[PDB]
Amino acid sequence: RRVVAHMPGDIIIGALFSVHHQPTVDKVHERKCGAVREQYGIQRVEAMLHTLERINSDPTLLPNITLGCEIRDSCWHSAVALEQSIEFIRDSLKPIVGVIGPGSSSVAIQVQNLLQLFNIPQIAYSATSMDLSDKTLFKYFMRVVPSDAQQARAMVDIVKRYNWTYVSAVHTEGNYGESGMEAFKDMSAKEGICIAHSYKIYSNAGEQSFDKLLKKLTSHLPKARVVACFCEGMTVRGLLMAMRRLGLAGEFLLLGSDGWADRYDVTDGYQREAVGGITIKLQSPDVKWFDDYYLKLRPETNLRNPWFQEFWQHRFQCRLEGFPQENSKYNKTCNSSLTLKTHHVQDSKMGFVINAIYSMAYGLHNMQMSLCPGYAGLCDAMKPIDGRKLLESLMKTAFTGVSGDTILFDENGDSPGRYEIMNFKEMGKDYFDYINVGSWDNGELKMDDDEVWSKKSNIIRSVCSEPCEKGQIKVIRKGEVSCCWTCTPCKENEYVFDEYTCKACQLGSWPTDDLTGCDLIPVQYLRWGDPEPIAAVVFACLGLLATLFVTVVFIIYRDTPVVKSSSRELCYIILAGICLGYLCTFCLIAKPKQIYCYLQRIGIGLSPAMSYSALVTKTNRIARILAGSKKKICTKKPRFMSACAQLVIAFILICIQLGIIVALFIMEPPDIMHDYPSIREVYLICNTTNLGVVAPLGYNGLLILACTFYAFKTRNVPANFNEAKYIAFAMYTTCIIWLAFVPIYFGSNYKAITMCFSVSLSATVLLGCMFVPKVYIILA
Amino acid sequence: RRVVAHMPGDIIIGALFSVHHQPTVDKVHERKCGAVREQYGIQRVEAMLHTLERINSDPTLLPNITLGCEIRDSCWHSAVALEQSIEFIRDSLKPIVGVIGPGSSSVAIQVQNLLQLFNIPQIAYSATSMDLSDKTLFKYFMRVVPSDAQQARAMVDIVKRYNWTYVSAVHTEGNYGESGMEAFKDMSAKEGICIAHSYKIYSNAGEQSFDKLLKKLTSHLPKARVVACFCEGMTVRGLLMAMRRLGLAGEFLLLGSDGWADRYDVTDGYQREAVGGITIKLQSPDVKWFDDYYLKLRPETNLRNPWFQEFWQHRFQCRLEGFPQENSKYNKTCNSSLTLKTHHVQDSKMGFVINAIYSMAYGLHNMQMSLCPGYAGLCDAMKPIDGRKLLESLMKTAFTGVSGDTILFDENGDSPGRYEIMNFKEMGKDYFDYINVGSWDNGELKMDDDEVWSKKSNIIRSVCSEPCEKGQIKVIRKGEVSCCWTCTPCKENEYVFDEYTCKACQLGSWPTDDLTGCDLIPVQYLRWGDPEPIAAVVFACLGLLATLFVTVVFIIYRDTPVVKSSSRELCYIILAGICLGYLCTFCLIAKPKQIYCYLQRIGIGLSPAMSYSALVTKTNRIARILAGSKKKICTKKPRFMSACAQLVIAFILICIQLGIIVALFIMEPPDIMHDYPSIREVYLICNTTNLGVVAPLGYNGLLILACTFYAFKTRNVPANFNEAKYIAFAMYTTCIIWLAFVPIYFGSNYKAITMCFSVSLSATVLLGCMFVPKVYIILA
Ligand SMILES: C[C@@H](NC(=O)c1ccc(C#Cc2cccc(F)c2)cn1)C(C)(C)O
Ligand SMILES: C[C@@H](NC(=O)c1ccc(C#Cc2cccc(F)c2)cn1)C(C)(C)O
Ligand SMILES: *[C@@H]1O[C@H](CO)[C@@H](O)[C@H](O)[C@H]1NC(C)=O
Ligand SMILES: *[C@@H]1O[C@H](CO)[C@@H](O)[C@H](O)[C@H]1NC(C)=O
Ligand SMILES: N[C@@H](Cn1oc(=O)[nH]c1=O)C(=O)O
Ligand SMILES: N[C@@H](Cn1oc(=O)[nH]c1=O)C(=O)O
Repeated sequence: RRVVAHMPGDIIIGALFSVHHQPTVDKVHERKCGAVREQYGIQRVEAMLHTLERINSDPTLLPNITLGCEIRDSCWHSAVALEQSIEFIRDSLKPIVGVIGPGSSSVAIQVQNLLQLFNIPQIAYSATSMDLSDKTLFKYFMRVVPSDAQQARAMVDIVKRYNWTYVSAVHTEGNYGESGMEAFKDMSAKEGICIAHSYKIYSNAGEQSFDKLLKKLTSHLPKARVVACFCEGMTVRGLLMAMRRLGLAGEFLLLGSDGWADRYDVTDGYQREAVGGITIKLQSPDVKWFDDYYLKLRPETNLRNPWFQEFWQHRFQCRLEGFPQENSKYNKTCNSSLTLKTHHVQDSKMGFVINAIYSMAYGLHNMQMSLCPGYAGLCDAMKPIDGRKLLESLMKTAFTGVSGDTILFDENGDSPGRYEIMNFKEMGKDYFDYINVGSWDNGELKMDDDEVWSKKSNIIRSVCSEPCEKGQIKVIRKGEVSCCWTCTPCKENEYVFDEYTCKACQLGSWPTDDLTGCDLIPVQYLRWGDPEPIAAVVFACLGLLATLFVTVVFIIYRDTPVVKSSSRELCYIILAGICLGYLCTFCLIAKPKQIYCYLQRIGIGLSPAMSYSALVTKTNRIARILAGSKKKICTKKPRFMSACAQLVIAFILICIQLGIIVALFIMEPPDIMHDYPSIREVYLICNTTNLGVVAPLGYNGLLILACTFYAFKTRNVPANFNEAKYIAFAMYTTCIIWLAFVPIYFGSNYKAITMCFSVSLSATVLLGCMFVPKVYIILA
Repeated sequence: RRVVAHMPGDIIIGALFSVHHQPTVDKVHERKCGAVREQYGIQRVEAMLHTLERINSDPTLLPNITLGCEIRDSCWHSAVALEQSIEFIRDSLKPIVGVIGPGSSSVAIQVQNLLQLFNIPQIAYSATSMDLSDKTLFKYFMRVVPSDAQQARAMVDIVKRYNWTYVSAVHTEGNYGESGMEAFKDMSAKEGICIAHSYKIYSNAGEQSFDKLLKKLTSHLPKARVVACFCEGMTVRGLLMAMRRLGLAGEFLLLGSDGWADRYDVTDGYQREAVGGITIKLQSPDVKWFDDYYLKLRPETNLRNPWFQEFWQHRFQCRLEGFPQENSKYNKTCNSSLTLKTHHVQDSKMGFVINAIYSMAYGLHNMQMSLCPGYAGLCDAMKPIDGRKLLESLMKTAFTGVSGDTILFDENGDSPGRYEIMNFKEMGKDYFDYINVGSWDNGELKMDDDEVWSKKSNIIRSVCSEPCEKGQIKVIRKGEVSCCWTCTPCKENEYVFDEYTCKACQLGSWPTDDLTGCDLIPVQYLRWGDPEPIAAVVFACLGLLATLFVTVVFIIYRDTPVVKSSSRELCYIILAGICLGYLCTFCLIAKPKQIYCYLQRIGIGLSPAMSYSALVTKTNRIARILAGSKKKICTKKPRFMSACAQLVIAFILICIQLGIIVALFIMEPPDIMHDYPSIREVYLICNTTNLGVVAPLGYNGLLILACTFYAFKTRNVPANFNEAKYIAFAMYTTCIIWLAFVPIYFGSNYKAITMCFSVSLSATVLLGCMFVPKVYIILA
């Protein structure tokens, strides 16, 4: 059988403290537990044994009745604790009216499942998992500490404050670890946090298991540099030992939990691997009277604690010769100068144990007051202490704890509590310590980012991918966790609306500077100004000046003998054609509008006919004068009427041209098209079809052929300075110029400027080859 | 307080059967159980009570000693079962040497946690969770059924066989449901399957909880029509009741598990909502000798079963007034005419219970034979039966079960087993039943897809997205479950490398049909055929005919005064230049090849330059001999240069042209560029560049300018048939022929046909306007 601590009293209160370490992986079946514990063992045992004495001494609490205890060792194991609980309830098969629950959540659950069948309230001081908050399954369970829902919140707040996204999760196999990690995973995946992989491991696992776990952790080392540990102290210690073994000294950031807290026994010897790690600790002020009592304990006088001799020998490596527990393993003896003061560290969860004991005592006191207000002691209506009544009294009892605050239980049996954020840092040389760097209280996460990471240099944030949101590059997530993405540029034609997809502008638009919204690229027109249009306007102006000068000379030299052979009316039509051609370019080089491109077409059509048809009829006559004279045998042939015939021949040729232009205008009406050659640029012009520029042009070319043919007939006939010869050069040059612009026209969409220049050149060639004699011959 | 079945014996075997239903959500704390169960209760109790008597009667098994029992009710609850186990082990604090474990996995775990402390082996018949396979925590636990890993595999196989990807998961709160659903999730999400959402719910949850669960399930109804239920019978029944209540009668296909199997008590009354459900059932042949004992049981004679009278009154709604149990609740009495034969259904797992009891008996037999081979009975070395020895003997025992096969335990305490796939179908009008449609045995899923869905119009597949392998249209996953994707068509330019990306080919290439891969664009070279090149070569042939005709006429009249005006050798290299220019056409329009690639270049370089050189060297003399004649003061220097030096002064600068063209040539070898004008088409051309084409052209232009200047010097001069004027006009028109094609060349693609036309035009205009006149009347 196992040894237990005893204390006589009227009412007996059970206890389950992990005096010894958890059984090793190979000694589980034998249910033998390992070395003695100081913080979790002897300290808590002494704390209870002294708190009971304090309660007994106090008259204002539980008067006239003394409180006893039966403290048993759980060895931090479910199997051992269940055995001890069976020993507790053996009498029910002095009764145990209540127990101070074990530290572990899984162990607490196992013990509660047995205790609830006998109506024995259980108060825990460190059991934290959310699973114990279910009063349907755990009616007789209370704790003086909050659930680990708040702890998971605090951890999520920590990971979100430092912009850690691609973290890794490790938790101890059990109930505390499982519940904690589930809650953390939920609240982390909710906001924006992603887990590379979740790993689980027993505390008492071998070296090989921890090595494999750390290899798996390092499999994501370059990216996931922060590990979320909902792990016990032994799990963290095993991780540190693995880090030491395989040569990791600070490329992980361990985010601890309540299990780690500020325990010095999890980092002793392996400090350098755990430096920089952040842990969450339940806030509990150090108890002073407990220290005053504890630091004066000696093995010689302290008999009521059965494990104290073993602990004394284990702490100061020595053998106590005078007592049965010699443990001759240790070499040296224990001199009478060893004190517990040296290297004394009180456990963090010391206030909670005293608070739990006080809560049980106050519950009993309240129930005793409520049952028999008159009698001072154990009234007859209590001797069979009813578990249900005690539970009901405990669920509503309130008192002032050792810390100074008021302790009360909510509907779920929990108690209010706040957390302290501690960062493991190196103070000096070969001197590490836990430093308080923040707190968490009902949602607010106060922190001190100056103490943690002295320099802005903060542990490379656990990010699965660098921010791809810079410019045109777009985010594409693969068939993996939706926190890292491939960063790809989508073509500049497109713009990014969603971070994960981009679309292009329809036909005539472009993305803005920010690549959020098309900008409808500006339309380019012919634009008065620009070198080539200015040259066109200059040429048009000079041409118009020449035309008006020639017209002036003609309307001054009306009926001069020299100008009598040519048809005066027909020459008027010639000048009209030339002037209209010169006006056509002025109309054409401009902003396209309905009004402008209504009459640019009639210009380009009518002018080269209104001149060239009249030239045809003029040359025809001047040939008929000579061609008819070749025979000179007998010709009563006034077939063609001097001018009468010539003018109507004109007014029919020009009118058929006008008819064809009007038809081509009617069937194809002019609109202001916004033709899009490329996605880059947008132009606007009036709709021209192939027909609209090939039919009138073809007809004009036919007139060119007619004039040239007739000019070749007449060639070098003696005339007034041989004007027919001038017509010869006129038509030769006109045909050459017409043939010259074919490539540039049917090559570049430079339709407008080439058309303008062609019309101007054709006009100036006539205005030159003709009238040149008329300007200086008559000048003579 | 709770009743117990008894049977006297030397060795007592415990049992835990769920005789009554699970305590209701209100009465959990009072641990008062529900109504009686037939399949899971009385039938199993009677099975044990009869199989023990069969074993006792058998002389070849457990000889000379009797086997007793102590059957207790667990009410399918962990709290009640723990109390009953405490009652079991109270004697250890006649001992119970071992128990036949409870049906539920969680309940089995709770019972085992207590039993392993007292070395009491536990054999389960329906516990299936994987958690019980861990011998570290459950050393004294064995099962005659396989773990639920195989069950999860079977379910994954079922969902894989029917294209189901986007399913929803439900599991019962507990250990069986949790382990099953975790295993299923792992092996489903691993391979190809998707889960819309995983839901958990307690079996004894209220109507409201089931309503909320079904609302959440319907929230994904259009896409996820298959529900994977790793749920108990009561959970499935609750789901069916919810479906009936909110009028959901065929939307879902429930995929059951061992909990459902082919139980008629989970679908009775609510058949119409469960039709078309597929369930997995552990194969176990019906035990024939059990029926012949069970069907003859009557309440009057069966006194050894404490629950039999209550069950009799519950099954046939009647009050057995005669007996202590009357339960007035049932109005009518029962005549002595009701038999268990009517509506008799033996449960699926009757074979497993009998096999477990036989396993325990055979274990005891083997251990007895090993301990004392000589004595037949309870030898003195066996009075304190050791649990460890019994466990060791049980872990290696093998025997023949009721079915006929051999029952043995592996290292983990499990047993081999095969699964049977059952389908809930409507056979006839007002008739439903389970139909065996498949099996699963060590990864082999033999199904019959004809009995289920007797057509091709099966259940709408639980798929989130239709197969989007439609040509290009890639898949884009939107952060949620891979399963659900949008469809974007990817650009013609590019093709699909994988399902999730589309990349473009090289600078010159096209994706093949159905965008599968990539191909090479055929090179469409400038064919010897085609519309334009045939005209070009016709023109070249006519030009060459002109050259040979002119050369012939020159050879006919060599020393005639009408020809002997200038150096006849100059008007030999003129024709040489013309011929070479015409040959440039033939050496240009062809397949771009190494040889032709320099031939064309040397042609275009030398020929026009060398022709115009000789024209220059003729015209300077013909101008200067009369330029000096204009003044003629003395000018008695007939030589100057003149004489036959003309040929030398032409040839030196022709060699200069050859030198410069060789200079351009040495930089660029006659290779072929694969010019890419657009993404769609690929062309090939010679290695000519801007620098390699603009220098010889520029030099030739300089010669053109020089010759034009000299032609302007001469123009109209009286000589033999007036050569100068015609050649001057020829050069004038040539100057602008050289300029017409410039825009459509330097920046174009058809720069071969343009060259072909330009050289021919320049050749005809230079020949037809230089020699033609001289040879027009060459006859005279
Ligand atoms: C560019 C194109 N040219 C023309 O489409 C065109 C149209 C009209 C004229 C003219 C004229 C003219 C002539 C004399 C007097 C006058 F007022 C006007 C020239 N070219 C082609 C034929 C390819 O060269
Ligand atoms: C098409 C192109 N023209 C030429 O690159 C080119 C090169 C050579 C000639 C010639 C010639 C010729 C002239 C007389 C006799 C003879 F044998 C050959 C014309 N154009 C550009 C510059 C755009 O005008
Ligand atoms: C974390 O949050 C954002 C991430 O860019 C940034 O504004 C902030 O400075 C980061 N760092 C800290 C210490 O908050
Ligand atoms: C989907 O099911 C069909 C038959 O129901 C069959 O082609 C195969 O099992 C599945 N399809 C594929 C592509 O595997
Ligand atoms: N809340 C923790 C308590 N605790 O865990 C440890 O590892 N030490 C310790 O005190 C748990 O539920 O286990
Ligand atoms: N397979 C279940 C057992 N079981 O659940 C039911 O609903 N019926 C039944 O036999 C388990 O492993 O706990």
